[PDB]
Amino acid sequence: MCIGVPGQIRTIDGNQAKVDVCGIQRDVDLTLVGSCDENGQPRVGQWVLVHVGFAMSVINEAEARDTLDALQNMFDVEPDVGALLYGEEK
Repeated sequence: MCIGVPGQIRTIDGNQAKVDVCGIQRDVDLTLVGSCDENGQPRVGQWVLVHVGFAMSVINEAEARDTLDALQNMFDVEPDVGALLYGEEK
């Protein structure tokens, strides 16, 4: 149900987008950031903090990567990371 993880805006459909949360795409509402950049460029390839099904903040690749490295640290230390990643518990 809940979510609070970085991902890449890997595809866009309208106000909704299909953010790859580093393993599978989730439908995410972009109202808080807009589906396009200020210059009208579609946000495809940009990164975003997904929280409760909304774009909490749009972020750069480096910010997402740093956040993911911190976030995974609690469980990447064990093979449980693989059981999660290749499982259906998410």
